[PDB]
Amino acid sequence: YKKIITSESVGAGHPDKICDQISDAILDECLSQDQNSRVACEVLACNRLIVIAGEITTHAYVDVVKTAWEIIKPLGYDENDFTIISNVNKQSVDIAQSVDKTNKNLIGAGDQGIVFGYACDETPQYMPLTSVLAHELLKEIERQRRSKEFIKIQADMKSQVSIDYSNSTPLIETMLVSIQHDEDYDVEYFNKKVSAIMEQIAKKYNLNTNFKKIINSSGRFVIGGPIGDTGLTGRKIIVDTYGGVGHHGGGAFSGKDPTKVDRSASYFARWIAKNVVAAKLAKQCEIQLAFAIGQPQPVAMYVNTFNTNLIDETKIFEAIKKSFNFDIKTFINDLNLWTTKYLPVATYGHFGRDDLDLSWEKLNKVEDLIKNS
Amino acid sequence: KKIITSESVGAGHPDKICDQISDAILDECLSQDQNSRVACEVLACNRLIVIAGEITTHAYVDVVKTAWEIIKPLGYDENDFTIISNVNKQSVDIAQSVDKTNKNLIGAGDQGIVFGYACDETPQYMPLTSVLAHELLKEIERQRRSKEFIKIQADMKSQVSIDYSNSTPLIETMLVSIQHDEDYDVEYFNKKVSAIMEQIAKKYNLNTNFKKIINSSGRFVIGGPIGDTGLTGRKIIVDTYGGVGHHGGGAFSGKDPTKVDRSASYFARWIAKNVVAAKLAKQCEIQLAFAIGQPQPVAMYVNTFNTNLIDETKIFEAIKKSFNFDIKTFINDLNLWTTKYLPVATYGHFGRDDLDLSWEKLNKVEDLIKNS
Amino acid sequence: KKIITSESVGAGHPDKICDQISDAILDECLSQDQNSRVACEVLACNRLIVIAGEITTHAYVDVVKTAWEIIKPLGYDENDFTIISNVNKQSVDIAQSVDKTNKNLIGAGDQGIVFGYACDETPQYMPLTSVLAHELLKEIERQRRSKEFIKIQADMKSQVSIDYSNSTPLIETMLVSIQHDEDYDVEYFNKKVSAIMEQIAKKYNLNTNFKKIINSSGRFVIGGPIGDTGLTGRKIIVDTYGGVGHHGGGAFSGKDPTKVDRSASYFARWIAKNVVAAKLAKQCEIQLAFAIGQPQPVAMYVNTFNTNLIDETKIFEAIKKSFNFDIKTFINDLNLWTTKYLPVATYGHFGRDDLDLSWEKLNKVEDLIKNS
Amino acid sequence: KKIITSESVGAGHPDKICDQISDAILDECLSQDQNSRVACEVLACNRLIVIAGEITTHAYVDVVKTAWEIIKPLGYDENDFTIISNVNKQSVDIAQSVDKTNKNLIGAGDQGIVFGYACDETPQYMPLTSVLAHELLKEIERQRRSKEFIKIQADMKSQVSIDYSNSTPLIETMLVSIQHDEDYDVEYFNKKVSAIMEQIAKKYNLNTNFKKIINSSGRFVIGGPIGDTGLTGRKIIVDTYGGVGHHGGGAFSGKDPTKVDRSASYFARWIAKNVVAAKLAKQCEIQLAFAIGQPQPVAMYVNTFNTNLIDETKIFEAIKKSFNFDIKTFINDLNLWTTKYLPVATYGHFGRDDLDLSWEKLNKVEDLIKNSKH
Ligand SMILES: C[S@@+](CC[C@H](N)C(=O)[O-])C[C@H]1O[C@@H](n2cnc3c(N)ncnc32)[C@H](O)[C@@H]1O
Ligand SMILES: C[S@@+](CC[C@H](N)C(=O)[O-])C[C@H]1O[C@@H](n2cnc3c(N)ncnc32)[C@H](O)[C@@H]1O
Ligand SMILES: C[S@@+](CC[C@H](N)C(=O)[O-])C[C@H]1O[C@@H](n2cnc3c(N)ncnc32)[C@H](O)[C@@H]1O
Ligand SMILES: C[S@@+](CC[C@H](N)C(=O)[O-])C[C@H]1O[C@@H](n2cnc3c(N)ncnc32)[C@H](O)[C@@H]1O
Ligand SMILES: C[S@@+](CC[C@H](N)C(=O)[O-])C[C@H]1O[C@@H](n2cnc3c(N)ncnc32)[C@H](O)[C@@H]1O
Ligand SMILES: C[S@@+](CC[C@H](N)C(=O)[O-])C[C@H]1O[C@@H](n2cnc3c(N)ncnc32)[C@H](O)[C@@H]1O
Ligand SMILES: C[S@@+](CC[C@H](N)C(=O)[O-])C[C@H]1O[C@@H](n2cnc3c(N)ncnc32)[C@H](O)[C@@H]1O
Ligand SMILES: C[S@@+](CC[C@H](N)C(=O)[O-])C[C@H]1O[C@@H](n2cnc3c(N)ncnc32)[C@H](O)[C@@H]1O
Ligand SMILES: [K+]
Ligand SMILES: [K+]
Ligand SMILES: [K+]
Ligand SMILES: [Mg+2]
Ligand SMILES: [Mg+2]
Ligand SMILES: [Mg+2]
Ligand SMILES: [Mg+2]
Ligand SMILES: [Mg+2]
Ligand SMILES: [Mg+2]
Ligand SMILES: [Mg+2]
Ligand SMILES: [Mg+2]
Repeated sequence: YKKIITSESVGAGHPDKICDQISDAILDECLSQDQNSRVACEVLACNRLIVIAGEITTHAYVDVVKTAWEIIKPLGYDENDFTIISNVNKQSVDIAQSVDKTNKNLIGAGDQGIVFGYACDETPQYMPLTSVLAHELLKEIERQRRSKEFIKIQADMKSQVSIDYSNSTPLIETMLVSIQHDEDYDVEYFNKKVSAIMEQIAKKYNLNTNFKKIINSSGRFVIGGPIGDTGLTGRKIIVDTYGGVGHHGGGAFSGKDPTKVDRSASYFARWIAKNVVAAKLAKQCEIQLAFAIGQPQPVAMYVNTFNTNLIDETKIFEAIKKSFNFDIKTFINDLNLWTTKYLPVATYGHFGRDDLDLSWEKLNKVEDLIKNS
Repeated sequence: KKIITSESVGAGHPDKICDQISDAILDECLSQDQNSRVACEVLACNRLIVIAGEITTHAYVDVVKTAWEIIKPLGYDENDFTIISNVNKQSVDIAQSVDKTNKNLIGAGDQGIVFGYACDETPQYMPLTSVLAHELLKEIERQRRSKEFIKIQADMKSQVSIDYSNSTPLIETMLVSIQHDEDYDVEYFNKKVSAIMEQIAKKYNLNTNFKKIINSSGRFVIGGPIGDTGLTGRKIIVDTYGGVGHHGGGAFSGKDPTKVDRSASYFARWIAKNVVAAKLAKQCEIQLAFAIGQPQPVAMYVNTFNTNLIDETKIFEAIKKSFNFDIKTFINDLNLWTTKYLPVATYGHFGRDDLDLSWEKLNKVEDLIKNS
Repeated sequence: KKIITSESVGAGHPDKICDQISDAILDECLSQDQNSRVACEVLACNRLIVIAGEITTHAYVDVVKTAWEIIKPLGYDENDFTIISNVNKQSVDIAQSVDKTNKNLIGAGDQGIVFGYACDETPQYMPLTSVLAHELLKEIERQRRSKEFIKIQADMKSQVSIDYSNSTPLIETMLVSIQHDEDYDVEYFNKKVSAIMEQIAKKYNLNTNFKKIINSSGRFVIGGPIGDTGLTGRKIIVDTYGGVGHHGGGAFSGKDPTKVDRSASYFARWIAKNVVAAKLAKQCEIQLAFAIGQPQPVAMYVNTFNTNLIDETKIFEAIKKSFNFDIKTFINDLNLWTTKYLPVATYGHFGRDDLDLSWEKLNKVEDLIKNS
Repeated sequence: KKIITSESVGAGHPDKICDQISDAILDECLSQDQNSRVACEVLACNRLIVIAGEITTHAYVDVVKTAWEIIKPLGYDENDFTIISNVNKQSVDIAQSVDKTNKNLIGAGDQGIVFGYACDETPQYMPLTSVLAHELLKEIERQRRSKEFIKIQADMKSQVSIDYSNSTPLIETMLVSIQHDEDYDVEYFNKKVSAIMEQIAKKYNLNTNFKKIINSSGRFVIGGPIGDTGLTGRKIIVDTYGGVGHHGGGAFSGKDPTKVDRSASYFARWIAKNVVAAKLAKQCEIQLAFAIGQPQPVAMYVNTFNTNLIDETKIFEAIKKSFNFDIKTFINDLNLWTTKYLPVATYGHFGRDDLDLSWEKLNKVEDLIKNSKH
């Protein structure tokens, strides 16, 4: 009765991720010029067409076409490949009055919804091992593509990693990869390259190297990008988060300014959860926050430590409440979300990014949590 | 307090419009051609509806007429939206992998992970938070169309928080935001919603003393895609188990059954639901993983959350002997080529006692019982 | 030498595709609703076809299906173009002006100036340069469809220069550019075109020693909207009199008859053509001007170029007594609500001995003669 | 009674907006890259502006910012239109034909026929009907921007009918339709337009008793692309000679000078205008035809309408000795790579005494005179 858990990732060239990138590149340009921007940018990319839509109210001007090209050119496309449509509508004044309170010391929630923060002790990143390996696999392939160490491949790619959790020590069951390749590729070269990368990633995490490898199970993958499959913003929300190990309330991240609690509260919840595990109050922690549009604080909260709590759950809940300010305006500012760049997190997950220096990944609340328990 | 919260969205919500259109298109295709390959994605923003995705079909679907079928009942007309149709054709590199030469097997439409889930909390075998969230909006929409509830528009959301600290659940909070006319009467509006909140609570034998949050924005006249952009597959948690179950990431609407994101999810719900109805567990969650072109799942995990009535090993073993995991086989077993998907593009795909879905049938309890 | 030149373009030319689609749309509207107001403009550029304009109608036209009717014969398929449909309704401020309270009169759809023209040079009563330019491309397209001329595509142009120094006209130059396949045979292609050039010259009893310019680019494989953008109403001189006659500016395709740019131009051609057929002149040009909402022309000018057989005053006077200048009346006299316009969206709107156009009928010669 | 009529349209007219955007785009391209190949077509309908066409250039033009430059002065804002950009690349099969191996010649960008025209009726050497039609709308637009004429919008048309029965012309009718605000004052509106009609007539020493048609629709509040779709190159007669001259069909806006539809038309106007200013004819019309990839006209015809003051043979002969008909040469002679085209996308491309256009210069009169003597 093996216990096999599986998570996936997608590359920079994947059509859903292109949209996520463009949406966050646009957000970045807005916030860079106007830190009171309201931005809710959604992008569609389908065979020859990229539609840039959403609601924005901003003093900035963003050259939407130039921005799309910044993301698309490194993947291998040129200025004649896509028709670009710009349908940028302003934020609804009925929404704005509710978020931007008369009392300028409070920001009301950008929308209702539910978010989940999650953390665990399985990796240095405090993330499920399946997610971390899935992302690392694709990062390493993309890096080798750009360095030209791995040739005759294109940017569109997916990974799936199954891990065996039956014992105290995890075993990799299966590593799967689909990468878009050139017509004139060499399968032997391609297969040896991927395998070497699969083993290197396993060795780097001190794992077994005897796992089953599924390399390009379709048998052929030359048609790819938005030509092969349509892309949309926010259609990789589980890849963006915790790889199906954690729960998810439904909200997407990319293209959203921090007033959209779907994004800021999720980073806040990860911040809490991650620090809770780093403080060794639990092996795993999941935090659920719910919001109501226009209300400055969460409407409901739940902490779940999965029965891995080292101290009484009551004292964990109580430490969290005394160590964190749950006012939306306050946690936005505490996490420096108005000045953070989001493009780097539009690829390879928003969480456990030891390659980045994200505000919500900092273990700068362990002392307060410890002390308050 | 242990407070768990789920949400729902109405027929007029912009994400749900796109989901409706995507599934209305699928329906037309499959109705004409049951070997259609369909992966329709829709965007709706301000004055624009883009209909895109990959389709290979012998059918012809009048994409504009279809968009209107969905949009007219919400109150829009033929001059409100520019319609763009960008239908691409399924990639031949994908098709060769899915359609094996001998039609004996179908390979998986894509890699990924799906989750089925079921529990004993409701007659629908669904989390109470989800069920209440959906029922709330169904009842508002029904009253809107009957004209019992006036001066409201179709765009709406709900959020239901339930207290699970005790053996008997309590409703903590019911929240509703509904789009209203400029000349609405707030008193009328607030009394109407409250009555509906209590009726939904009474119908599930629940407490009636819960906090009510009604239009916390204070104004909600601009709505629809004018207020907020919509896209297909951006309501995947509302579509499924309201954040109580896990999710592997795949959306449902606009996809033919070769896309295992949809078919395997319905299959997993079918399994999980029958497991709970057979009383082998109070809750069950099944995770299946796929590889593109492979006819069976690549991995499987059953989790009963320590609510198993018999040995977990025997539950896993009963599932394996009671269900055929071949993709082509479970598609046919669930009648997915002939099922209509538009009715599930609103108000969740699971626990629909208002519908007659193949994957909601408790027709596998006997086989599961017998095989343990 | 007096060398006069006119051009034509083929069914596959991008401007003409738009003209075809615009008139195919009009046709569908009028076929269902003869009180349709239609002003359909179309753009076709590399992978995109935008269908726009103002329409008020009880009809429904499947704009995508219609675009395909026009594009399929040229060799395109259902995946070649993104279709955008942006059909806006007719302005109510315009409508009140055109549709008078008094239902006996229709006001002019817009201001502007139109020109009718006719001459005695051809059986069609059209300039010889125009007729030859159009015949050339018709014959190439017919041979393409019959498969007598292979390895060519539908996009093509012609230009015909004629020498008018003497009493008998001489062809100076015939020019043709046709889009060809990559693997075409130039020798075959050149012999084919030449034979067609000579056949067209022989059919009009003309010299056969003219210079031939065949595909002066040297290569013409990229064509259609991929090579060059197309728009409705960008072929107005090819549509009319090949630069021999004047033009006031208004385009024809996509317009219902309330748009005087179209109906008054056909009416002016009708007058002019009958004047020449009555032998009151060898050439005749009629200029009518309109004001929006006014049921009759605001100004009028007849020019017979000093080829008048009787006094000009008596020619003007015969015209006035032989024709009703009320807009509603000449629309009905010419049967414009029930005429099909797609056939005239290619190969000119005038002198179409291949068609049976109301405005080409010599049914006013007796009245003109009698009234002088 | 011999009544000739011409029309004009305003800055806010939907066809003209597209023409403006097309030429504003061209301008940006040429400003950055003088070897640009540009063929930009624009559609504007209801809430949508599509920017399409084929461009090969080292430039980058922010198409959205450019559309706004044109649309903001008319009264629109950044939320009014969905903008689509479908810029395609010039066809390499066309480019090889235009950009000859011999870098000293440019082949014609396309086949076609152009017409230059000039006459002695006005200081601009243009038909009186055209001049009056354009002046009327310029003066309305100027007053709109100065705020002398209020509660009007930029979309507008004019039509001027003139009586040519006698030696001295008479204005028959002046017509104007202007888009107005809902709360306008008709009396104010009618007095304003009339004053402008009379001022324009007096300025050309014409009669002032003509019939005035002012907003014959009775209502014109819905306007712009909302009221009526716009496309590039659907005002080719307003752009040229108001239906007095002939036209071969090609449009001007959005085209670089390799498109002979534009450059050869300016060249033909240049010739014709100088021919009339040299007093060799009262009216002159020049017809040039081209073949794609050929560096010179394929055919040429001068028509003086029997108004030639000297023998026609000597006129034809002077033209040939005074003008170089090589395409590359006349492009350079007219400075077409460095000319701005946005100013001519409104109020006609010809007889613009308000501008300094290369093709309006009477700098070939001396050579024509000199070459037409025995
Ligand atoms: C361009 S911005 C503001 C520009 C000006 N710089 C200012 O200070 O206000 C005004 C509106 O444009 C809309 N908009 C449309 N396209 C846009 C783009 N690419 N970048 C920014 N705003 C855009 C937004 O809705 C925004 O409220
Ligand atoms: C397989 S497609 C999914 C559905 C597709 N929309 C259709 O028409 O069936 C999803 C992903 O597969 C990857 N992909 C595309 N073609 C593939 C192929 N032939 N083999 C393996 N992977 C592929 C791309 O990254 C793409 O995002
Ligand atoms: C729609 S079918 C029509 C022909 C039909 N197979 C017959 O012969 O009876 C042709 C192809 O066009 C594409 N298509 C484009 N737009 C479509 C639409 N609106 N409805 C259906 N298919 C469309 C699909 O990719 C499909 O494979
Ligand atoms: C709040 S919006 C999302 C963000 C939005 N794109 C923006 O610019 O802020 C999401 C939903 O809220 C609901 N909604 C829109 N306007 C609202 C308002 N003024 N008050 C309450 N709910 C509203 C609609 O169902 C809509 O899909
Ligand atoms: C579409 S028709 C009536 C269609 C009919 N009720 C049906 O069931 O399909 C009525 C109005 O809608 C607008 N319209 C928008 N798109 C249209 C299309 N493709 N064909 C016809 N009318 C369209 C027109 O302006 C017209 O005045
Ligand atoms: C030459 S194009 C217009 C110029 C174009 N927009 C540019 O970027 O130069 C006009 C027409 O030429 C014809 N055409 C296209 N390519 C051609 C070629 N290589 N040789 C001759 N004719 C051609 C087609 O009929 C097309 O509509
Ligand atoms: C942007 S340009 C050249 C930019 C490049 N940095 C260079 O200097 O060569 C390359 C091509 O992009 C296409 N393009 C698409 N949109 C464009 C725009 N707004 N401006 C210029 N070119 C555009 C044109 O076909 C042009 O030839
Ligand atoms: C009236 S439209 C002609 C065709 C129009 N698409 C239709 O549906 O009938 C042409 C032009 O007239 C002007 N126009 C628009 N609305 C008008 C109105 N109500 N009365 C007079 N002129 C108008 C605008 O300049 C517009 O560019
Ligand atoms: K997709
Ligand atoms: K063109
Ligand atoms: K129009
Ligand atoms: Mg949300
Ligand atoms: Mg996707
Ligand atoms: Mg959404
Ligand atoms: Mg998926
Ligand atoms: Mg064209
Ligand atoms: Mg007109
Ligand atoms: Mg127009
Ligand atoms: Mg031309």
